[PDB]
Amino acid sequence: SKVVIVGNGPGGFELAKQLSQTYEVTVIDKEPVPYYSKPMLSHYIAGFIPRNRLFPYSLDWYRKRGIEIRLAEEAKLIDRGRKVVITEKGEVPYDTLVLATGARAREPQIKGKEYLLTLRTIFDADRIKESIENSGEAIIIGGGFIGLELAGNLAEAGYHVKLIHRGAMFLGLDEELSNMIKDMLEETGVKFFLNSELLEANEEGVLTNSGFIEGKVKICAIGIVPNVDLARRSGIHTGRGILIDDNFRTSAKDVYAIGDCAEYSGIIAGTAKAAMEQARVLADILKGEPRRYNFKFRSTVFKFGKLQIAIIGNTKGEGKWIEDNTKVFYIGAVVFNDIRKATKLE
Ligand SMILES: Cc1cc2nc3c(=O)[nH]c(=O)nc-3n(C[C@H](O)[C@H](O)[C@H](O)COP(=O)(O)OP(=O)(O)OC[C@H]3O[C@@H](n4cnc5c(N)ncnc54)[C@H](O)[C@@H]3O)c2cc1C
Repeated sequence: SKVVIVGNGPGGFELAKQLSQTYEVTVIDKEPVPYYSKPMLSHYIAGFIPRNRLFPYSLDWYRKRGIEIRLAEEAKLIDRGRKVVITEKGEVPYDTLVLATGARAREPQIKGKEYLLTLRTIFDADRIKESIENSGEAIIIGGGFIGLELAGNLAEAGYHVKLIHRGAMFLGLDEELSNMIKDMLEETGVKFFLNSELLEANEEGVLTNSGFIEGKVKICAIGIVPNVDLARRSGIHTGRGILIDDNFRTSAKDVYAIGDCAEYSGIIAGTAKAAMEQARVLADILKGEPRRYNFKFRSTVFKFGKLQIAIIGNTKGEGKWIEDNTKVFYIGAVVFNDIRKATKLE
């Protein structure tokens, strides 16, 4: 059976590894480079690792695994009729198609948006790296993991970092925890502008409700937009993401979707860890081992400079400190710099 996978992010890459010893697997990705770790891109940008350390396996490793890897190749249409994927280089037949098309950075729509950078690919990381090497500074607009990772790693490398954020909540956490994360990153050298909204950007900085912040390098990190256009124009139903059932099946026979592009009951997980877990569960399902991925539960650890933080389950309840570095909810936990305690609470 030919399994074709569009996308070689952590979703598609993990799926391919899990299926290649069993099926005839082809991966199609429009980027000209093999799989690289996105969670490590801030580390690269800040100068802590060489660009090559982002690449865990060479092209020969896809070879050794029996995975046909088609790079610098964009899928234009899915011919469900035939059943083939049409790229610009040609046509790729499938018995099973999995869409792992991921997401793009939400683009800013303000006056002066042409001065704002986003971060999604290694190529964005390269441009951001060269811009902060030219300037010695960055302004970050946002405050999910990408913005805080970036700001934390940049400050730790000794760049001037300014972070502009609406409201005062970070990572969807309560205001106490959000303030603690802020304080810890401040001590590291991050200058925060909370309760602050962008009105416009120009060459030399950004205007907010509460003033003008100087910086020629601005990076916007305000969210993602799932890539659903390939599906949409192939007659596959989409909402915010490609609409899947609890077995990752789309509205189209023989077409599945996983990762940042896939939406199940209003949820897109939005992490590499989730994307890889979905790939594993889908691999089990395709191999006739029924499995029920828990779409609700998230558990992930982020590293913002030296600060490691585990966020586990439901943190939307009322929380209580029971030990050093650990706030639990009564169903969830947040753990600062303690992987051991994070594992046992999960
Ligand atoms: C800076 C940064 C830091 C991050 N840090 C963390 C972290 O610390 N922890 C964490 O869990 N997650 C982190 N993430 C998120 C994680 O990287 C994403 O959740 C993950 O990348 C999603 O994986 P994916 O396989 O679904 O999609 P993607 O990584 O978006 O890959 C989709 C692939 O599909 C390809 N593609 C799309 N359409 C087509 C087409 N039509 N034809 C051919 N190819 C196509 C694209 O080129 C792309 O390679 C971070 C992300 C960024 C950007």
